[PDB]
Amino acid sequence: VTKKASHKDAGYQESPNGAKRCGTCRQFRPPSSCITVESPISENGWCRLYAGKA
Ligand code: SF4
Repeated sequence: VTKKASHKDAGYQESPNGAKRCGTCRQFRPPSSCITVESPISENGWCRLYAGKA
């Protein structure tokens, strides 16, 4: 079964970046998954590969 990108390979941190977090993001998948990144991921652990969407 195919794997996501690691939170590491996605450029993540342990806190939000200003306006941007996980939580809902443009890409978050509650309670602990992501559409960019592997699970378990933090509900505030923002990644650099998150979607450029408005
Ligand atoms: S794409 Fe990145 S910032 Fe967005 S929810 Fe997933 S890990 Fe977080």
